[PDB]
Amino acid sequence: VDVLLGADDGSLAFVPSEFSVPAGEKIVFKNNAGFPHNVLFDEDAVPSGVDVSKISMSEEDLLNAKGETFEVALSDKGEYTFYCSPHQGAGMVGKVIVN
Ligand SMILES: [Cu+2]
Repeated sequence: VDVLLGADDGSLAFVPSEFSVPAGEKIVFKNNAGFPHNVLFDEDAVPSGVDVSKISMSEEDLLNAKGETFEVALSDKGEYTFYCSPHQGAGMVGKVIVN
């Protein structure tokens, strides 16, 4: 499934902000507008047994150009919160439900 980083109108949103995916489907975060963005998972809001380090960009690593991607596949079922490091305080956070 593709998730845009930044709305076309410059909003600091993942698009979609919430969605479900079957376990193991590739999620393609696609840099879109209103850079820089990156994608990390919140160690306090993922299913028990998930290691966010394996599924998160390094916080120091930013996507500054349209069409860069960050790709991840989530095998454990449950709710995960992801966020953009530079924009976390501006509400650029999302939820994926893996089913
Ligand atoms: Cu961002």
